[PDB]
Amino acid sequence: QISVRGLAGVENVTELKKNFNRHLHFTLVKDRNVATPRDYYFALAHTVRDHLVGRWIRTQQHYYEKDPKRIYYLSLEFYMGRTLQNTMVNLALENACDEATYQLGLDMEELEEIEEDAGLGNGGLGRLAACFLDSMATLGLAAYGYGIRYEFGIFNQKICGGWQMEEADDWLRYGNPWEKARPEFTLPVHFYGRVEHTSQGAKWVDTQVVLAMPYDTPVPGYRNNVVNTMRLWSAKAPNDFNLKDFNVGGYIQAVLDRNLAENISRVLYPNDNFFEGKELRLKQEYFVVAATLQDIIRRFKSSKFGCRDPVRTNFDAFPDKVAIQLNDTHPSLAIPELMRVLVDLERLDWDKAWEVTVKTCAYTNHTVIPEALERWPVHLLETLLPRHLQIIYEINQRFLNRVAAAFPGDVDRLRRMSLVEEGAVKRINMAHLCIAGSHAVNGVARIHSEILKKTIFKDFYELEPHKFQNKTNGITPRRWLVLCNPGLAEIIAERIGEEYISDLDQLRKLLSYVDDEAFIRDVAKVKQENKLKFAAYLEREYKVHINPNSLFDVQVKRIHEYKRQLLNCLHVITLYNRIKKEPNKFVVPRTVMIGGKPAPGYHMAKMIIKLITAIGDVVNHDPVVGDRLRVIFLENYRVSLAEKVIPAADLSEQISTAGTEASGTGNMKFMLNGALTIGTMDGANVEMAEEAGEENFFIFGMRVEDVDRLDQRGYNAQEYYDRIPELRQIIEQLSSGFFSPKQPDLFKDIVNMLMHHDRFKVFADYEEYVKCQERVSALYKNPREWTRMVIRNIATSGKFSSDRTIAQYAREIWGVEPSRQRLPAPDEKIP
Amino acid sequence: QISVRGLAGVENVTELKKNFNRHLHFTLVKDRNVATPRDYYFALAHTVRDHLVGRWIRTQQHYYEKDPKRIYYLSLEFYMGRTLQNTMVNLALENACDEATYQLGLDMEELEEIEEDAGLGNGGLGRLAACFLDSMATLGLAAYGYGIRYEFGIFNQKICGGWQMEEADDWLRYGNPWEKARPEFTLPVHFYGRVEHTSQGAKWVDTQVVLAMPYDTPVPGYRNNVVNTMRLWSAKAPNDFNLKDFNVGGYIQAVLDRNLAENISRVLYPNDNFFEGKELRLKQEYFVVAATLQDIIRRFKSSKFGCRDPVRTNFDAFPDKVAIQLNDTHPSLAIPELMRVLVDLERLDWDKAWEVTVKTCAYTNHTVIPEALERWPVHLLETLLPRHLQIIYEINQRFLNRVAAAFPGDVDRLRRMSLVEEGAVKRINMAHLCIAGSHAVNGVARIHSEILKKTIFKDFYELEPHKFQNKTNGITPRRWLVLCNPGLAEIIAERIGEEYISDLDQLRKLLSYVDDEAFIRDVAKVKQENKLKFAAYLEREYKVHINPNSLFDVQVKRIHEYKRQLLNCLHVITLYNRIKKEPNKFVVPRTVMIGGKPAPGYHMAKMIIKLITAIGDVVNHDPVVGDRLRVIFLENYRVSLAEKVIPAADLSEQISTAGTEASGTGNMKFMLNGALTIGTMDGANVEMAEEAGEENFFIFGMRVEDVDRLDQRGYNAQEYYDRIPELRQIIEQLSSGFFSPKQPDLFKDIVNMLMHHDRFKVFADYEEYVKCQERVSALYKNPREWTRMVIRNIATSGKFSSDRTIAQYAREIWGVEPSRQRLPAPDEKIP
Ligand SMILES: *Cc1c(COP(=O)(O)O)cnc(C)c1O
Ligand SMILES: *Cc1c(COP(=O)(O)O)cnc(C)c1O
Ligand SMILES: OC[C@@H]1[C@@H](O)[C@H](O)[C@@H](O)c2nnnn21
Ligand SMILES: OC[C@@H]1[C@@H](O)[C@H](O)[C@@H](O)c2nnnn21
Repeated sequence: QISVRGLAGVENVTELKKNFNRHLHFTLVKDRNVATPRDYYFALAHTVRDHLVGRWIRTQQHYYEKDPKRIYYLSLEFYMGRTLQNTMVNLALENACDEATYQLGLDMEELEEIEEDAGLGNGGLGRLAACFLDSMATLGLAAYGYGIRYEFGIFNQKICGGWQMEEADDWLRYGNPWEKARPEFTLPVHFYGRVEHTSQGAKWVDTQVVLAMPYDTPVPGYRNNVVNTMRLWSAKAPNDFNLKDFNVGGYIQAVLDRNLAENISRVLYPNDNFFEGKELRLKQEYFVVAATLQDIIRRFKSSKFGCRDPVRTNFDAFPDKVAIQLNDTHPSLAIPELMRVLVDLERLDWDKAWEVTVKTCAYTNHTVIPEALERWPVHLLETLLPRHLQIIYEINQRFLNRVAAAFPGDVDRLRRMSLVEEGAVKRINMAHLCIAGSHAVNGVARIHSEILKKTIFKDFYELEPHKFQNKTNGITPRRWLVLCNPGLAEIIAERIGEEYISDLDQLRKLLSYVDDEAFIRDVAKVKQENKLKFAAYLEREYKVHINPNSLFDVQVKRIHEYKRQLLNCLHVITLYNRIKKEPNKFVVPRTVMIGGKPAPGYHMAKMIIKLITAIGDVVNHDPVVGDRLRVIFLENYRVSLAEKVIPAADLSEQISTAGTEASGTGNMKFMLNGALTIGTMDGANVEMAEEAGEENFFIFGMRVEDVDRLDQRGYNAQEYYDRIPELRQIIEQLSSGFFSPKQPDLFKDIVNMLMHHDRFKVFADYEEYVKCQERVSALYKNPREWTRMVIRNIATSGKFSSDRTIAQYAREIWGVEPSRQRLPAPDEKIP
Repeated sequence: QISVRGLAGVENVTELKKNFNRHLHFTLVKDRNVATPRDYYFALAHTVRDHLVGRWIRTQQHYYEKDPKRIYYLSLEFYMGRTLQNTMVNLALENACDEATYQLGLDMEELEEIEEDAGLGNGGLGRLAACFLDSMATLGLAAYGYGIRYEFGIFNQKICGGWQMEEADDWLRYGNPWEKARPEFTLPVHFYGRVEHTSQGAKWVDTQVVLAMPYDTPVPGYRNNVVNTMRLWSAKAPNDFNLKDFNVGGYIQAVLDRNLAENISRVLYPNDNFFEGKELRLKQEYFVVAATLQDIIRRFKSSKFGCRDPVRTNFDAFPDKVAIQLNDTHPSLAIPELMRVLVDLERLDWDKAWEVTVKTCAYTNHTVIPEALERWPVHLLETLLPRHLQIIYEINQRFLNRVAAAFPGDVDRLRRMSLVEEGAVKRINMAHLCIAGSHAVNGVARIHSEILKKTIFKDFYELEPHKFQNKTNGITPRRWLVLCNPGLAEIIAERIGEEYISDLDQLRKLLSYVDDEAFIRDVAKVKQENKLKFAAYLEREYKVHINPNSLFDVQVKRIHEYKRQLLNCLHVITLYNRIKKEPNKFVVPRTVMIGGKPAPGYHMAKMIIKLITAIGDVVNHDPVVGDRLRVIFLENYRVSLAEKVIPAADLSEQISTAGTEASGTGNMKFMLNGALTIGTMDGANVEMAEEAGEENFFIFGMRVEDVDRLDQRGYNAQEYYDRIPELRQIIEQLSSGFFSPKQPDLFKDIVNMLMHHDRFKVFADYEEYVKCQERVSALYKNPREWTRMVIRNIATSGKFSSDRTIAQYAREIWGVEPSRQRLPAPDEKIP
């Protein structure tokens, strides 16, 4: 066998080679003698896409005949990655396409590397939305993902001289085989304008019009013939006023200025956990909300209502036919917008319209760090969206009256709960708009949802306890096991079968093989094969050598002070310093690989990439160190690079200050792929250690209590400097130019910060972190017992499947039951 | 029979219905129950496009194995119109697709109306280039059309309140089924920068880079299996410097500013016979030249040279493998650019490089009116293209030295011939660069090429007589007979066969039926059927009724003072005035239809559209006139509207002041479609009257001699005003608000101009024009004898085929022999 990537059947390997040669000639208009690997990749992309249009068309007509409650997942980010392999996995096409291209004389693997990632996300948030869409289609949900088809996704990172250089991601330069533009369904979105209060309504008048044109991408569930839809809006100028708001300027200039309306979907904002209050961002937020709500209401007005049902467009059943989920506060304008359409256009009374709005909306909060929070200045909302500010003031008015009635006399509560923040500039607090206008609010890991109830939304929890929930994040076992680690999925499937791919709790059955000797050597063999293949990819695409027999220590995630790549840096420098001190003493060899992108304006995260490259500069060229220690910055980290490094890791760094990483999902990916975790009791590390047992994890540090104790006291970093010689030695190395010789003051900003303004108190966890790291090296030395802990982690990772998450969203927030029932075939059909 | 639009064969009607249902499902991802006519149009467009990719691939590999001399036709305009029907005509698919969609229950005609015109031209020039491409593919020439893929072609004209309103032509909103993007073949184009003169060369340094990405459209010859290529460049920003010319500005802003480089192909300049010296226009001109020349040289470096031939890249054979034709001076920078690449990059000596450049280039001049002429200010060329200005100064230097040697002492000649014009601003005269750097210069009709030799390029003709040629324009019989007038092509084909479609001189054989009674009634019957169908289309898409039993008097062309829609206006007002004077006197009924677009800044042409609508306002609502006279402005005139009005015309207006319309091609279209011509002895009207006999035409007016006599004297329009009461009456009607009641001064600008600054002396031809118009009404009254003159014109129109024009370009300028040999089948094949 190759692996169990499906059957390579006789009629179907021949079917696929026929269609591959059809598309190269008819679609690509190339012949075999001028086709490059890229043309061969497109011939394949088109042949696999033909296998899901049958199922797409019949999944959509099915939701039309039966009319289930529809789930609208609204996100400004969807981080899909590449879609050829994933689509072959979900349709069971992967071995038939492997044989078929083999017979055509091509390497499928070589062609899969040609696909550009769809990079429409920054990281965690965007990828949670792509893992969610996979699980909704796998669980038979009538679900729709909605977002912006950005033409430039997250920048490609280049390192020049150790510094990040950002360059535009032109992911569409060659085309996207997977979208279907739907210009028939373009919709108008209004901006600026003013409100006339006339007789039987307010009206929004003298608005600028932008057209939202849809592009649909298919989302296939795993082996069940459901193919749901991701619809992504693109901005288009009208050809009228963007031209005929006549009377000199210039004709050519009017046409060139069209790219003013079309700039709304041009580029993703490259910030992860940081709010920039730019007008273009708010235009992006209103545009995906306005266009999506029109499409939603349009579908509901057909339903079985636009036939009969009671007969009246009674929006009373709108919540029993519509669930819209808000992915963070970025689509929060869906609350005042659903109100506007219903009061202003459909003419419902306010209070009916408000009951229908809270009953269909639900809000997911993703972080508690204050600079991530949206607080949009009122003059901005006032200019651009004047009806919506009025609706926000009226919602506020009425909500604070409920607070006043329940907490009579508590005047500080009222100022603390207001959706309107007074101050220098007044602002609207979008998270407050979202708790007031949603029937459910949830965090993303059990400790983060407890921190919401206890600290940041405590007033809101005391008011309406029944709204706050938890739904711990997950990861999809299809890309994150079966696709990136087929060998591990194989050796698992040999022992327990293939039903675990859509039932990840079945992995508990591996616990019976924790003492099976053939299993332990197999598990250790695929990890070694992954390490060898990544070690190779590295000299191929990017390198000057590494050693596959070392511990692969990796921390790959966005560069932030709260995720503390700096604490990892302090640990690498220690290791170096100890082996400069005792050169001929044995130490377990490590390749520590750190990678991630910094948002362009985040000066400290840019300085941290520069420190990591400066350490590898020194460490990787010291001869006394030899191959005992290598430090590597993993360039342009993205979804496809994660599918290559996470199978190859031995140790996962999940080192954020307790209370700052709300969940994390990279931690989950590493746990089902055979890495052991070194982490703090933060986010979902706590539920993972509870699932594997704390003995099967390396936890260290401060807990949330201890962080708050320290903050009661006052964190003084000099106390640590003064008491720990190894820590002291490192800072004066940074401070004197040991690591930056030509530019000795270069790192003074990291030193000054760590010493005087460290928000994430890197020094407080340093002692217990280098002690915990001594413990993992000790165990790496006992291969057999490292692999049995690995086994304890894999067999215990099934809780962290996004199928478990989506089934709890479905039941406890959406009111819909998941299915795992194969939809009636693909079978051809024309009606 | 339906007509002879090919066979509707059994295996092939079934082949086409299979493929139509394949594309609607697999390409369009629609099913029969949600498909609109537009989806049905795309299913068809894709099924007919599959039939020419076989022939395209094998026509191109054929020119590769046999390696003929290649003809590069460089134009900034290609006015293609719609391409579904035209492609069905050239592949003999039209009746099989008619039966196939009929069986599917659809009307092909209804779907053909859904296609948007490719409007990448202003009129005459752009359409001559589309008629040329058809004839080169029909004559087996290895020819390539090269231009800019503008994303906005010529604006769509809207009339509000009688005024033209321009709106952006978003022809690509729904997609173009016919192009194939070729992003693999993107090429760099450089701008700005500076020149370093270093040791063994000048170098062009610190340039801004724009990428030219190609899009190929197929050009099928008529029924010969040749499918040539039209390649159209699109501008794309690099993702490097258009981003990493680093150091603050803003990351988002850098990505948004990409549409600064991409504005180069955004919109066609909407000016016909008028030069605007805007920097964006010159960027458009360099960009199609730079990118095209790279592709040209790239193809030549493979040829049989990049194998062996002598062995050295001896550019000596470049003229024997390459012909590049300059369509007007818009690609004139192809001369200094071919020099730059050869001296600066390929390191040929100047004089070898100059001999190779003049021997491969040829220039077509299209007009003598002075404001149409390109004279680019030197500070513009100096900034943007500094190497090329140096090369232009060196070419000038050397050319004037040849003039000095031949005309010793003639110092005025030298200042008159210079490519550099001194004055207020120095300018480069692009037409002079083109005669100096081309081995052939030609005009477009016999009198226009005589006017070039006698007036505008007289000095150049005395210097190098052997360069000046004539190549009278033509029209393609495939769109302009067979496609727009199938009934006329039928009744012709009944009598003489179908070989005339690629041999239009065979139409002379209709002269034997000028007295055949069945033929005369047939010819009269298709004209009546065309008139009925256009009269219908009109109430459908646009109307409030016309009478098909009147003479259809039409003048449809761009609005210009030289084409004199104003003289036609004077004639309509006369007719009205005479029948207000004698109400109960019979006059032959006329529907006079005038249509065309005005360039946006051309205030007088905009005022002329407004006069025409103001006349129809009055005339079409006078009850005394009844249906004896209707005046209609034919909105948004373009290629597809021409295919509908020109079959339906009885009389063609070709009324420009002698010496101003260099050729005209609308005049030709009307002559093979059964309209009689009222015209002056201008452009190609002279060769048409010479071909049908002046008895078979209505010529009037001043000849060129008489225009110059009048200009020797001094044209005084008041002399006409004073002597012709009917003319006098009209001007005081204009002047008093008879035609503009609420705004009595509205037309004072037309009056003031006609009276004091008429360049095209509208009043001098007025008497002989209304007398000639009395003669055509007299003959319309004798139906039998109108149709025998019509017959004398049709049978005599074969000279005016673009197949005759291209065969004289081929033989007398390009050095290649036309073929009419069917290329070896389409037959499948994979190598
Ligand atoms: C999963 C993923 C993330 C999230 O990882 P965390 O460690 O939770 O921050 C970010 N980026 C990429 C490319 C990922 O695949
Ligand atoms: C052929 C054509 C022209 C040229 O007509 P002239 O009468 O020579 O000016 C212009 N516009 C359209 C749409 C045409 O088809
Ligand atoms: O919920 C998905 C991820 C969480 O796992 C991260 O911990 C948190 O920082 C975040 N912010 N936005 N999206 N996310
Ligand atoms: O050659 C094609 C046509 C001629 O027929 C016109 O008479 C002339 O005004 C023109 N200018 N540019 N292109 N053209």
